[PDB]
Amino acid sequence: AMKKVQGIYRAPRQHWVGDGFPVRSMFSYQSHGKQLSPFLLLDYAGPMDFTPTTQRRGVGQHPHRGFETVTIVYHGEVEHRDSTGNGGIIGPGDVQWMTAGAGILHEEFHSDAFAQKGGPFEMVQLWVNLPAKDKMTAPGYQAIRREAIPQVNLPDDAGNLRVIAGEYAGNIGPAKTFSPLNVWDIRLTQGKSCEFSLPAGWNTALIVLHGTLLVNGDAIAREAEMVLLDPTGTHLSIEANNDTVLLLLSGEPIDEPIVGYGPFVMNTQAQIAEAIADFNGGRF
Ligand SMILES: [Mg+2]
Repeated sequence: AMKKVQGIYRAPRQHWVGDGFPVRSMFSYQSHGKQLSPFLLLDYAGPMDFTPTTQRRGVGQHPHRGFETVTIVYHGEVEHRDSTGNGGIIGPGDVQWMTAGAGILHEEFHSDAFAQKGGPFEMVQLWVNLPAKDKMTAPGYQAIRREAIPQVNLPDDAGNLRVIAGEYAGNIGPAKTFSPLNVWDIRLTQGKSCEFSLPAGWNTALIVLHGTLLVNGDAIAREAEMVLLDPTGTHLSIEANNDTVLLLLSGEPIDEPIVGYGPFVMNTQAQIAEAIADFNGGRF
């Protein structure tokens, strides 16, 4: 039962989010919500080399409600601060899994050490929706160190797979999840292939960061391109026509309505108009 390729998408125009994040936006819920549940958004920042500066490049403080933001750093360093009294820097290999939930107020920027030295900068920020019963859950954070994320070798010297969230071959990703899903960081060596089995009905997407991937023997994906698969199927194949770096996102759909606006993604317009009212008063 092959997870058919249902769509493949060319690389978007890169655009600036603040002054620290040059992102190519892979998908957004308003057109991909039903298709990609539980995932809501994926920004691919960089790769871009920054020079030394005294500036603090990044994004200003802004609210979030009703979902989770995941930062996956490949190069560079980002400090995050949230109103839950929390903070910290996330570096190469590190992951942060922030639950905004009932409401959070965060800014993210280049760490002071990265500002001083500069260098290559590359990361992925992913939005993960919450079940309706947890939309007003308490905001929290998980700082996950590179050393805490499994790194399995694929068979036949095909490359690596890092389980950020979910499970693969008995390795449970360190990221806690309200909903069944996988977030996999895959490195694949040229001329090697691997097959995967995934749950039936799980919405699945592949995103190539580097290299040239052959998907299901049918679709060729390249840098900053997205593969959207048939959820009904159960298995999957990838071959790297070039040394590839990709993300595999899968997950059990959340069969609940999505009503979102900007930084608020809720279930009802009344909850959206409610969030816009809570933020303009100062509840956040
Ligand atoms: Mg944010």
